Amino acid sequence: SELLVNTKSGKVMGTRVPVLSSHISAFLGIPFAEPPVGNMRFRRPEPKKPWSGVWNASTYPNNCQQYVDEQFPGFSGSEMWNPNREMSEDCLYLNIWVPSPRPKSTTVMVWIYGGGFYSGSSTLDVYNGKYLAYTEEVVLVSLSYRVGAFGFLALHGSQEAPGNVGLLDQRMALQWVHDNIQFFGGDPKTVTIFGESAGGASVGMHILSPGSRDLFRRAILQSGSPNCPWASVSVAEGRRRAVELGRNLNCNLNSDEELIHCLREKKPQELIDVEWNVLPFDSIFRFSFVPVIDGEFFPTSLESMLNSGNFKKTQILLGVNKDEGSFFLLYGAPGFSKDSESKISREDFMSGVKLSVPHANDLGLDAVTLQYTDWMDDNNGIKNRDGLDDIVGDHNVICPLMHFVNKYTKFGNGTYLYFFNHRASNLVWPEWMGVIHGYEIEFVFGLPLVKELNYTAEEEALSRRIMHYWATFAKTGNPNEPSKWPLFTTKEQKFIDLNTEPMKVHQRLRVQMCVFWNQFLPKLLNAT
Amino acid sequence: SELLVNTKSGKVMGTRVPVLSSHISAFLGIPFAEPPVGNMRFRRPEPKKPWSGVWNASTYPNNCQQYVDEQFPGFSGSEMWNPNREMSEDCLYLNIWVPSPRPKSTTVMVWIYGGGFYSGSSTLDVYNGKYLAYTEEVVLVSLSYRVGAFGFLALHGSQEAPGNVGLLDQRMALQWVHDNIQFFGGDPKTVTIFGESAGGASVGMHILSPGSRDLFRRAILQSGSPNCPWASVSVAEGRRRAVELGRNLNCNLNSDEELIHCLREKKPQELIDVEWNVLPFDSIFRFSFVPVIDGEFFPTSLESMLNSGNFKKTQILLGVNKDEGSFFLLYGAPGFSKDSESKISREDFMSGVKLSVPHANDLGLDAVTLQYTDWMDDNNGIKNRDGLDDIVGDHNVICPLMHFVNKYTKFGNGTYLYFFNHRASNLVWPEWMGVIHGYEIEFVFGLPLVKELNYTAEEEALSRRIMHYWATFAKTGNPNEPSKWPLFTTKEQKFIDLNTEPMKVHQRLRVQMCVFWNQFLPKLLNAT
Ligand SMILES: COc1ccc2c3c1O[C@H]1C[C@@H](O)C=C[C@@]31CCN(C)C2
Ligand SMILES: COc1ccc2c3c1O[C@H]1C[C@@H](O)C=C[C@@]31CCN(C)C2
Ligand SMILES: *[C@@H]1O[C@H](CO)[C@@H](O)[C@H](O)[C@H]1NC(C)=O
Ligand SMILES: *[C@@H]1O[C@H](CO)[C@@H](O)[C@H](O)[C@H]1NC(C)=O
Ligand SMILES: *[C@@H]1O[C@H](CO)[C@@H](O)[C@H](O)[C@H]1NC(C)=O
Ligand SMILES: *[C@@H]1O[C@H](CO)[C@@H](O)[C@H](O)[C@H]1NC(C)=O
Ligand SMILES: [Mg+2]
Ligand SMILES: [Mg+2]
Repeated sequence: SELLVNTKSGKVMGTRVPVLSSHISAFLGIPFAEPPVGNMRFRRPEPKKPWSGVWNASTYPNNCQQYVDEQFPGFSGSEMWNPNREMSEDCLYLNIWVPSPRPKSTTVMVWIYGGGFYSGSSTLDVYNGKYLAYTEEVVLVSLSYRVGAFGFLALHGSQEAPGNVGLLDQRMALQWVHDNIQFFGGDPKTVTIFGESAGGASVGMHILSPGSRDLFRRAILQSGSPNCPWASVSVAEGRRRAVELGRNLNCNLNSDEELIHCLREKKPQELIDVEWNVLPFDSIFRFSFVPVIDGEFFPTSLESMLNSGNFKKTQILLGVNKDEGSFFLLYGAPGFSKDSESKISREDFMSGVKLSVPHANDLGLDAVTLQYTDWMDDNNGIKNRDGLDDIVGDHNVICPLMHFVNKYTKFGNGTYLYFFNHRASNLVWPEWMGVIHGYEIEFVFGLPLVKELNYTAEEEALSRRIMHYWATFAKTGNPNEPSKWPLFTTKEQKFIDLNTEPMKVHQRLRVQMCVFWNQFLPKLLNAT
Repeated sequence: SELLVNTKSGKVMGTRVPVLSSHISAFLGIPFAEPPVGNMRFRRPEPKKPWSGVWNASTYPNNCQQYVDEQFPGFSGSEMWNPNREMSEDCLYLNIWVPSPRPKSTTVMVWIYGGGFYSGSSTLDVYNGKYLAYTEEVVLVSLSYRVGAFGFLALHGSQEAPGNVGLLDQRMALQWVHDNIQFFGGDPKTVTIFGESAGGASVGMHILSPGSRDLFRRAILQSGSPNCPWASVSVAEGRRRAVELGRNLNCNLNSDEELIHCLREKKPQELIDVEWNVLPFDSIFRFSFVPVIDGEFFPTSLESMLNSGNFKKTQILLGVNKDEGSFFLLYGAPGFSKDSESKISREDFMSGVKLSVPHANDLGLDAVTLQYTDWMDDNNGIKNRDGLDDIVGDHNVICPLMHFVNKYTKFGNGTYLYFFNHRASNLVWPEWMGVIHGYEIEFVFGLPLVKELNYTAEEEALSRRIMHYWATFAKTGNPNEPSKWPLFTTKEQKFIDLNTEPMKVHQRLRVQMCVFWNQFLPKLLNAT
């Protein structure tokens, strides 16, 4: 039977799923690690012990324990990211969508979800892989990994909570795909990892980590890069946050062993209830437990690895969306609200910049404010609102990604850069938010091809070309089918817009602002 | 006789001069101080001892000793600023153009020439006052003052070379006008001092100096303000330059008395031959001997005087030209030449910024470069050339003037701001220079009304409205004849363009760049 597959870990039984008036096979909830529960909480993952009998893979697995968003109870724009399955620390599973009839050796894509390293699920409706698998004839995999303290609490030097274990979860799933995807019809030598935001940062982290490089062929990064300012911390800051977490739960802090034992007896929700109290600054776009520059998973600083070409050399396809900052300003900056046009006063602008660049001294905050203010019209509420969206987006997503692409391209084997700027016709978020962080995903997973979802015919067509660009790149290392998406080069720096209008090629994506964020401001903060 | 005038210092005999097919009286070369020669070199000026008999005032006086421009021998654009009379340390004289028949009590305007405080003459063809006196029926005075080391060598603490003596020369001429202009038909209560560049800085310095305020009624400043970065130095820097001058002439440096005695035995040209060797940095737009913040002529720092309203409160009319930096870049920055279009390489741009902001550290030079570079097109030769013109102009002329007008307006009694951007049809300087520092003067003095000079009929008309705006302001404190030039206010900050097109009103003259030069960069250099 097409729904039965024997892997090196055991037999697995999938289920048939309807898709656009046809059907494909799905193997949901395949375990790739031992449940990281009890004394295994905070530990590196262990491979799943092989099982006899048939694993029932007909239903989605539990989602990892995480902070649930209650900012807009019941609002769909918000609920679409929340766990849609019961949460459990027993959550290390992966999902596979396989074309029917079963391929022999086809292109494989493995999705890594985002969620600021503190949330995320492989089971969300926007990540349903049946459309992409079906439409492009690829074997589509979505993995999962521990988030929040469970995935990233780091007490460097300790073997019990070393940090980065969520990244090791991703790697273990990638090892499992490398070892077993051939049985599902996938070519393990043509595995493309792709992910958005913390998932895109994760993809870049596997490109950098010597221990992950050999497990995949090429990479796609959507609105995230490894060097994002929110994506990692030093071992000293990670240690400081772990100790502050213990301090919030009245833990014995005399030793790492004491702290970890205490943290392991707490129920999951108790850690989540105080997770946000350990940030060092009042800030937006900063998350508590994230990857640590540890000397193991990351051998040296990310910048020296990038500078010296110490990373996997292959082809990459990546990009950003037009209004990367709006989501975070809505959730945490003064003056923004979901149901108003959010015109921002001069004062709220200044407190927004302080929140956006938490690590900056006063001269630094002045430089940002000067750079983003139109001084002939400084009380313009729309301009201040949009200026803050650019500050947040440029500092946290865009300029770090432009820095990564320029460093990468010098040693890589092919780069394709995009700028996604289509505002979905059925977007439920207010107009002032624009093209929001995360909202290109639905186009990548082909949701616009299902009628009940209400997209325009042109949005369906944009989704189909994005899916074909992504799958053709996964297959060949070039999104173009032999109107061209040009290669991004060190000299030319070309990229394309991704929207419903005829393709336009541009150059040096937000260079002006990124020279400020990547070269000037760090020099300024260093001298002062 | 209309050409005979008896003043408190003695009788003076003028001469009749033809002007636009009519005639007026001129009293040229009237002495207002004792010749500052011999042991009087570097000393405060002494009032001219009254004389019996009739002073022959039919011809122009000698020009003060100064560095003569040989950068373009015989070229008219350059020669028009050079002394056109024999140079002599005996040069403290003033000139008066008087309408015919002689007025009883009319509006008086006193012109103070520029020349970077190191050069300048009251006798230049572009300063011929007959056209303005004639056309607007005003008594026009042009004074003179010592420049270079002779006017500004400063050994603070010494009474022999205290500094600022050139400013005291101007004040003495203003005292003479106050005491005697009534005899020539001028109303001493309606005296407007006006001047360009170092002459405009000088005008602002008399607005600030308690000892000059009472001598005039209102003021006009053209492309200069007291707080310009090149217009003054501390007493320590002035002292250091005087000692370096002596060191260049092998002077005994054991004491102020020794240094001054040595400097007083040198012929004028010997001091001028080494004048430029005392600048502290390789720089452009910096001059050796200039006003000193001494605690006497200037009681405290210029900024605290401006901040506290410690200055003459009256009406002011002032402005700048479009391309204030081009003249200085031509003369001293790499890549610029008089006979090429002067497209500037990225490299020459960077060495131009280093030359333009001599006092800045490397972070400071980076901030300027970032602010003026179009990073999507950084090798564009025209853009780099124009960017440098703006850097020089904004840092040295425009932003200091915008800072002065905003501080002044808070306490003043009426401000009128202009932006002169007409490129003369007969300009002999290359096109790339644009609307050059100093080139609005010919319009202010009405040269476009003389046919042989070859201006267009519209340029003649622009000159006539500028002359009428200036004289009406001198007369009434408002350039408008009862299409309006609006008052510049703290709230609105309006100004008008001055050119051959219908008047346009704008707001916040170069605010974006001036917030960088007046607020950001000084804070940056202070923190680093
Ligand atoms: C830095 O990236 C993020 C930080 C926090 C959140 C998200 C992030 O990326 C967004 C889109 C997708 O990756 C998943 C979660 C996001 C949308 C839902 N919530 C509530 C929070
Ligand atoms: C800072 O202002 C100046 C510094 C140097 C010079 C001039 C300046 O202003 C210019 C126009 C007018 O004021 C007189 C001299 C200038 C034109 C002639 N030369 C050679 C030099
Ligand atoms: C697999 O699990 C689902 C739901 O838990 C169930 O309906 C289905 O029949 C199961 N298959 C087997 C044979 O276990
Ligand atoms: C990628 O590598 C192959 C050889 O290993 C080379 O021929 C090709 O030009 C490279 N492509 C790019 C864009 O560097
Ligand atoms: C004034 O001086 C000029 C030239 O020096 C001379 O031609 C003129 O006649 C003089 N007038 C008298 C009477 O001194
Ligand atoms: C100038 O001063 C007079 C009174 O001294 C006042 O009435 C007038 O409004 C003032 N003008 C301005 C523009 O301040
Ligand atoms: Mg935006
Ligand atoms: Mg210019």
